[PDB]
Amino acid sequence: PQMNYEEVIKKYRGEENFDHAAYDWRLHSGVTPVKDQKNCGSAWAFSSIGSVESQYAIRKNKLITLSEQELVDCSFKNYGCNGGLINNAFEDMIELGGICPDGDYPYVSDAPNLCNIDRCTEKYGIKNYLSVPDNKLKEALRFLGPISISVAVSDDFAFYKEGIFDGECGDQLNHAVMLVGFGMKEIVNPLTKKGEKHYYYIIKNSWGQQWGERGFINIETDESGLMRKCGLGTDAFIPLI
Ligand SMILES: O=C(/C=C/c1ccc2c(c1)OCO2)c1cccc([N+](=O)[O-])c1
Repeated sequence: PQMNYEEVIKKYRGEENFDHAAYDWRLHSGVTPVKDQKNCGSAWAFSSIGSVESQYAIRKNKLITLSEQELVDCSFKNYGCNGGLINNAFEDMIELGGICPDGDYPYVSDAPNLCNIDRCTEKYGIKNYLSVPDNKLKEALRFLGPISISVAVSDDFAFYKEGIFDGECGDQLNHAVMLVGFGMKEIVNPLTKKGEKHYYYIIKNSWGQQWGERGFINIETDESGLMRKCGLGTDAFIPLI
């Protein structure tokens, strides 16, 4: 079973209020390096692993890079390079008794590979995972950390280079990414000649560092963070170590 969000957020937030404007885990030792999935539909493994890596960095100040390949090979609830679910991934991490660091189990993508849970002496596990309600993404980011989220990607998304992306959404939820924070940029309109506050979510994508902004993409949101473009965060899970 998963955990109750309201019971967990009471524990990590308390009564403490926060700034809805800008916050980014990359600046507070909460975001591990950007990785790549070449010719493989294993985003589900990159998105969930990365969230675990983040929790070790946040809760234990332990930078550990874990094996997506072990998840691709050994996650039996999911279909490696054919697609999977973030929650099933977390269920299988618990069942497997954790994952080997990617130093002991490297990523070989679509290349055929067999599952071997004994590639290392010490595995890195999780206690459980939590489902984040679509209206509490900004609060969950701020007090719990980076979230494994689903998103609907369009071909325009693959052509993203910099700034904030909007209005080019996929037909269905096809990709798994990590929500690493939120921000705001005040921009004076060239027409009205008046200043406007432009809020955005900061997302970590597993398409290498050559993609977008150092492997990251900023997506338009509002001050509240209720605005979820391309169904971002429809599926929102955060592991707890
Ligand atoms: O795994 C993918 C490829 C992503 C990708 C990699 C490099 C790129 C790119 C997209 O655009 C430019 O360079 C990918 C993602 C979503 C859907 C499908 N699919 O055809 O079923 C493949």
